Formats: sequence, structure tokens, C-alpha cells
Amino acid sequence: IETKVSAAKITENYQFDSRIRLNSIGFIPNHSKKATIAANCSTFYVVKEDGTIVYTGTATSMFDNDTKETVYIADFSSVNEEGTYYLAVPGVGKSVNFKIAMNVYEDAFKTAMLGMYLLRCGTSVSATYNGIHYSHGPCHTNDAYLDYINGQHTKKDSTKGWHDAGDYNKYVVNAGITVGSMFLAWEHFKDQLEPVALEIPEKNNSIPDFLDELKYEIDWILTMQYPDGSGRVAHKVSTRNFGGFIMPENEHDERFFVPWSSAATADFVAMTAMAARIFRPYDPQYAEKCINAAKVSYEFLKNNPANVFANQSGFSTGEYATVSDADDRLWAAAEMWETLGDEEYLRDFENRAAQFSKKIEADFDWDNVANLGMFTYLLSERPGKNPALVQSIKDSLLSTADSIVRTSQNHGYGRTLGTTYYWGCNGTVVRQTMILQVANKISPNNDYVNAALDAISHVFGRNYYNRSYVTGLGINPPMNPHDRRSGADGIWEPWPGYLVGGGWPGPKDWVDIQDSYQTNEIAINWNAALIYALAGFVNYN
Ligand SMILES: [Ca+2]
Ligand SMILES: [Ca+2]
Ligand SMILES: [Ca+2]
Ligand SMILES: [Zn+2]
Repeated sequence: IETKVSAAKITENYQFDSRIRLNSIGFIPNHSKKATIAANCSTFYVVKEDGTIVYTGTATSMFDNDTKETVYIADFSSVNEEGTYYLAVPGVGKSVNFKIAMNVYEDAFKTAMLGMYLLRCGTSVSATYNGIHYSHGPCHTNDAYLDYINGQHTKKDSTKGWHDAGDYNKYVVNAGITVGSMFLAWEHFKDQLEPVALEIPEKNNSIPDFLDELKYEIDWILTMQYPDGSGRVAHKVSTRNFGGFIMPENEHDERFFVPWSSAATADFVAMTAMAARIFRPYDPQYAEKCINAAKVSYEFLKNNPANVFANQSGFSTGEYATVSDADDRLWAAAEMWETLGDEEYLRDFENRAAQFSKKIEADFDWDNVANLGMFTYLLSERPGKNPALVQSIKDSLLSTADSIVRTSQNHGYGRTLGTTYYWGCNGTVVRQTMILQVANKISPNNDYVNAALDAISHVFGRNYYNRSYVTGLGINPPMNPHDRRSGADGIWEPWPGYLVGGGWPGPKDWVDIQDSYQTNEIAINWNAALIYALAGFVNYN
């Protein structure tokens, strides 16, 4: 007997069907919620796990130019009541269960941060995730020799930091966009991130956990300044060739400092200038050490304007040879100015900024970090900015954010990067949230926040594969990443919390096999983009 308050309940029993693709983690109340159904259909129900039909709708068809298929879009954004639901599509089947909650992304954020902790070098790491224990002993404790720097086969401490990707070498240019992304997440969402506790050794000190993780990397970056006091910064610490699939503590080859590059030197300045202002409130002494190092390398750069590529002929590991250091130098000037305030730094930034035709780029990564410099300058509360330059950057930013909104709204799976695929493009999909969040800070628009959620949803299930691209999370995540710890331990499931690079050159080119470093590797710059994307939705209201 049904009363006047009994709610409608699903009649038939549905089976999971891979053609119903959506964010496998969940949605936030008051934001878009969409699913892409790769099957002909019309009616769909959003059902609570108890069988209660909460919403009935009809899917609308749309041609996915990317995969060249007609797909059906189920929009259930109106459902805003917290709970666990699933999508039931008569004739197709049902989706995985997902949650609608204000804090739906917090575990994902903590897991992506756990990913960074597990990438630590020079120390033993240990974590239990979903009941499986991941750990490894102290590794690369003898970094690194000066042979290629000065000639002496002597050791200068260069331990700590994070292994870069599937390999264990540490590269400065890639640490640039990584550290920059994560420090910008802290500056943009400080109030949301400060109280977050992570599973790290430093959980019991006086520094916000998010910053302890970044400190592990900055501690390493500081050791990269040449020992001659010239201010030049070594490009990377690396073995001569890529080692094999072994645990890091078993890699005994000697690691060397590789000759400097101007880009690495400019990135060093930007990273340590940011660290100086961000750590000052917590460890003033550490901040002083950072700003002094930044000043030495900046003086060098100021006197040697040429773009210089690192001499790394004897090495066969990652190159990270950014074609230009103009963007890196622009970023360094913006960070020195924001931290210090001197007119000298502001003048340097503005002179370089004017030389950029398009102030903001929708597609950016380790090679083009100008956006980071534009972001710091644009949001700075310091006086003195040339109002014409500000308006120029602002227009470019909003114009770019609008383009990304239009792209995701017209993509059959809400992909912000549209039809563009290339090595590491999954990282860029979520890195685009930086543009959207900054645009939202300058000119509030919920289209910007929803597009950011589209980028996040794309990576967690609303994609052609109906798979999460992050190990240990969501639906059918990567099982075989090109990752040495994963390929060499005795555990079935790979190490958790990593966004894989992604397929290319096409939408269906991702392959989840260990040999595919082209589409299935992990990397700090990809995880940093994911961390920034999720950060804005931690302790969110
Ligand atoms: Ca702490
Ligand atoms: Ca560059
Ligand atoms: Ca394994
Ligand atoms: Zn290591």
C-alpha cells in the first residue's frame, strides 16, 4: 500500500552498459550533470540506489565530430539532492553508481596528492590505499655527481624531489609547470586548501599539508643551482640512459647534474620566488633562503639574455628542451615582482608581456609557461600595473575562456580540448581549468565553472572509453601504466592517483599497456594539472 508521500520507484531491473558514459565519481549540487549515451535512446531516469525515480528526461542527439558518431546527451543538472544515484536508460541499460554531494571530489583530490607523495625520491615511501600496501625503500640517495658540470667526479647533494614520470630522473623544466600549477592552486584556493590533511609524514607539523608536499620538491630544486655561485641552474639529475623496470631503491647507477639551460634557470627563479612568498608565513627562514637563491639566478639571467639549450649529448633520458625561454623569463619576472614588489621586476615583466601577440593560450604545458606569468600579474593586488596591458591580458583571458566553454558545450563528451590529441593531452584537458577558474575570478560566470567540471568529468568517465584515466579511481581505471614502480613490484594493481598521458593522435588511440609510454605513462605535470582542477572543488560551497 502506497501512501500520498510514497515516491515513484523503478520497475525493471537494469544491467550495467558501457554505452552510458559519465563522471564515475560524481557531481556537485548546482552544477551541470551530463551523460553521453552511445546508443539510440530517448527516455532516461536518474534513480536513487533504493529504486526511487527522482527525475525523468529525454536524451537529445548530437554528432560527435571527434569520434564521428551520433551520441545522445542526457542532461540531469536539475537533480540537486545529495545521494548515490545511477542513470537508467530503457533499452540500453544503466550507468555505474555515482554520488551527488558538495564534497564529492575530496577523496579524489587526496588520492591525486597521495600520487605525488608516492613519487618522492631520496626517501622511503609507504601508503595503504584500498587495502593494498604500496611502499619502497630509500632511493637515489647518492644524487648527484659534478662530472658534467665542472669535471670533478664529486658528489653535491641533490636528493629529494619527485621522480618525474614512469622514469626516476628529476628534470627542472618539467618541475616548473608542475610547481607553478600547484602553487597557483594554493594561491587561488588557499582557504579551501589550508585545512586539508594528507597522508604524509609531515601531517603533524605546523605547515599546511599541501605545502609540505611542495616543500619536498623545492628542497630539491634549491640544490640545482651551480656550485660556482654563478646563478646558473643544472637542467636535470639523471642516469645516462633510462634504466629498466626495477624498484627505485635498486637503481644503483650514478646520477649526474646535467649542464644548465637558460629555461631551467628562469623556471628556478619563478619557482623559488613563489616559494618565498608562500612559505614566509610558515617558515620565514626557508623563505629567506628561497628569495636569496631566486635573486642570484635572476641577476644572472638579467645579464645573459640569450636562450641557451642544455648540453646533454651524453644523456639519453628526457630532454625537456623547451624551444624558447622567453615565456620562462616572463614568468620569472612576474613572480619576482609579485613577491618583492620592485619596479625593476614589474618593468621587466611588462616589457616582455607586450611582446606576446596572444596573451593567453588555451593549450599550454611545460614548454609554454607564459600563462602562469600572466595569471600572477593579472590577479596581483599590487599597484603600478599598466592599465592598457591589464585590459589586453583580461580580454585575451575571457576570450580564451569563452572559446573553451564553446568547445566543451559542442563536444559530444564535454572535452574542453576539443579534437586535439597529442602526447600528454589528458594533462592539458584538466590544466585548462586554470584558465576557466582565473576567468571566473575576473568575471564570474557559471559557464566557466561548469566547463571546468566538464574537463574533470571527461577524465573520470565521460569519454569514449567509458574509463577513468586516473589509476585507483573511478570506473575501470588504467591497470598497466608505463610506470616502473608498478611494473616492478609484486602487486597486481598499479600505484594509485595518477592521470595517464592519453591517446593520440586520435580519440580512440589510448592503449592501456605497459609498453605504451606514448599514451599510458604518468607524469608530475599531468598530476599537477589534475590537482589544480580538483583543488577548486575541495571544501567547496
Ligand atoms: Ca603538515
Ligand atoms: Ca618555454
Ligand atoms: Ca604491479
Ligand atoms: Zn628516487
